[PDB]
Amino acid sequence: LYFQGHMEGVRWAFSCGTWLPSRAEWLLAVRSIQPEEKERIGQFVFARDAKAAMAGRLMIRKLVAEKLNIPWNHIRLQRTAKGKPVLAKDNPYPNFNFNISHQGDYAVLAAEPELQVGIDIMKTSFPGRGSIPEFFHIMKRKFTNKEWETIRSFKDEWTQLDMFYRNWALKESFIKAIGVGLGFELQRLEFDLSPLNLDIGQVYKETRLFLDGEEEKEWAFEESKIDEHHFVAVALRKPTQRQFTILNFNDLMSSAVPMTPEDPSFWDCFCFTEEIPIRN
Ligand SMILES: CC(C)(COP(=O)(O)OP(=O)(O)OC[C@H]1O[C@@H](n2cnc3c(N)ncnc32)[C@H](O)[C@@H]1OP(=O)(O)O)[C@@H](O)C(=O)NCCC(=O)NCCS
Ligand SMILES: [Cl-]
Ligand SMILES: [Mg+2]
Repeated sequence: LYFQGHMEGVRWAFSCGTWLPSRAEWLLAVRSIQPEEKERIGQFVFARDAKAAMAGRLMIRKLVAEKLNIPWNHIRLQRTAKGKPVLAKDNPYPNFNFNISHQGDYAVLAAEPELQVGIDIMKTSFPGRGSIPEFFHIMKRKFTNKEWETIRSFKDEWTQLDMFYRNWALKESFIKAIGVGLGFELQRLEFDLSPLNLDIGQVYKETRLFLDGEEEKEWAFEESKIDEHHFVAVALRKPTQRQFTILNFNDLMSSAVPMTPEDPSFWDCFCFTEEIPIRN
């Protein structure tokens, strides 16, 4: 009917872990977000967390600005009672919605014009305390009997770890899609992971979810490895390229404009993990 573009699904990542902005670039970014979000970021103790959260905000603003054609300074983002970022009530889309996650060295965003969307990123890391088996026993309540049988079916304990983190990202993607936050009973959610082995450079779409013991055929999941050690899961509730495009700071700043005045307190106020021994 109209001479107009139609939004497709968006899959974007940003390497916040290797982002090293100058001071002017950091402070410009701080100016380009909402005041209450800026306040929230100014209270993180560590730089890597401030950087991750900043990246998430800028990705969400670039999304709305460029896919909904709303001036950056006119984007009004809100949060549900359970913390979930949402776009304030009226674009022309049936169910425009978006979700981010930030873990290890990356921020990731998924968005969709109609499908309800959730995302999680997890990095495989050896346990901070105790053996792998002790970790699995501490974490027992998060996964069902059948999910544990799959996780523990590999001979290699590290492969079991990968599989643990993959199943975690999958469940958290579902939970984030529906916005319930904390307290969802994880025993209710049973994923049947397929295929068993994932390589870099493909999106995989065969995993299925059973909720309260019945297959939820209206939900689909996309799984990929952004690198050898980071797993991403997108959950979607009812010509497609679904690989994540990795953006840089310049791309985050493409439609950005300052919204608050420059704030020098936001420079030189964070700790860095390089200053301490990583333990736990
Ligand atoms: C926020 C939550 C969903 C996950 O926290 P997390 O893993 O530390 O955070 P992630 O980086 O993956 O995602 C955080 C982002 O989600 C968004 N978010 C916040 N609340 C949300 C909610 N209730 N629903 C969906 N997204 C939400 C925010 O944009 C947040 O980024 P920000 O803090 O920079 O604003 C938290 O509610 C939670 O841990 N509950 C689920 C626990 C769970 O069941 N885990 C799976 C175990 S197998
Ligand atoms: Cl913001
Ligand atoms: Mg998470």
